[PDB]
Amino acid sequence: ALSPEAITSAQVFSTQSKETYTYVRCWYRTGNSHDESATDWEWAENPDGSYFTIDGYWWSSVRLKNMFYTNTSQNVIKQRCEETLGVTHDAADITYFAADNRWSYNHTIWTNDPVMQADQINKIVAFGDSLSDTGNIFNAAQWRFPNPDTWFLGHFSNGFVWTEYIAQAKKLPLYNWAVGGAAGSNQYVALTGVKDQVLSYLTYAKMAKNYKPENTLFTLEFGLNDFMNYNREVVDVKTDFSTALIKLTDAGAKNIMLMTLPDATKAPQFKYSTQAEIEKVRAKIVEFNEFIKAQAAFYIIQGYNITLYDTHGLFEQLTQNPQQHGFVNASDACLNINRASSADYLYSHSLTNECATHSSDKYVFWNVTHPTTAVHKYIAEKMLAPGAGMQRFNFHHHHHH
Repeated sequence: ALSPEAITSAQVFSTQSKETYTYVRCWYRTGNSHDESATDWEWAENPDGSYFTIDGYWWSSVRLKNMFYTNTSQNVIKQRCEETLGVTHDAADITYFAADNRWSYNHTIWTNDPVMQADQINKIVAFGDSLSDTGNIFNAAQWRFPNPDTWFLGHFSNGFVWTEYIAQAKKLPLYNWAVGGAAGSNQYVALTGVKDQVLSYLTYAKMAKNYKPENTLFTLEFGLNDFMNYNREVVDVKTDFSTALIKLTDAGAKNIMLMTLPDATKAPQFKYSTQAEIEKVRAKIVEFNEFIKAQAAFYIIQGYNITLYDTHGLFEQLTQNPQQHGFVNASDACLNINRASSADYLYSHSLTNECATHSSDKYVFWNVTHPTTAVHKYIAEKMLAPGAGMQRFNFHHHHHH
């Protein structure tokens, strides 16, 4: 039950004073396409071949969910990984973490902000569920869920998710607090709800140096995993979501990206479902989407930088006319799964012959519920488009010759 307001300046000083070093684990997709989710890693090296280390300190409130705080930029770390791996395929999709040893978990590396800090967005912080999670439930599941041969290293897709595509387009670090709530995640110990992700984030941000919440772009999507796998009532999801935004804005957040939930009943899982089952899930999404719109409007009135993306509408166009958006199939899972369940995420599956023929980049769905990385990319492109909503955020704004 860690509370950021309980953390003392003495705990802050003691944590930061434990200066040490760690190594960098560089992950990459071994195959040349998004069809193959399998990954491997190597230790980052210096140009001379010696191991690349980073100086800094750890903090957790446990020890296994530890974050490493360094002054080394994300650019320098990524460059070391890119130069060490020597992989040339576009789908290498390199990711990196702090690790002392081969048995260590994948620890997020946080680059501490400088004292001389420009007034603009310098990082993206994500809150959410399996549509945003890049490795939290994976670490909690001891790298077993979602299966790393079928699902891209802790991601609930065959590649990067929408937040990573936005971070890459903006050239900003992405720090993920989203927790995958997909079927079978209940077997693992992790944050329940989006209010607790905000509380957890604030405790880690307390250990950061020169941190200014106004310079963070926060992203928030939640509700689908709760509605579909935990049979949660709308009233409870609304309370959790509302409380998370209250905590976030009360902590000094200024730039927040909100989004409506796509209608999960349009997914292949609901192909043969009764209208009663479809209506029960759809009613919850529709009601929750109207609530998100009112929450967005409320924070706009107060003077916050809010963008609300209609991802529900974007997804409706996609599933209704896939060929109009560069997709061949919006009705079947790309994976060969005949009896859908929690084993979609626990065990490995091959692509159907049909998906291998067209490629996973031409399919909307990876399994019966989760979309492919091409869909995440497509969504990010729509969000990043001129005048689509990114202009409301305090990004760097250049001069004109």
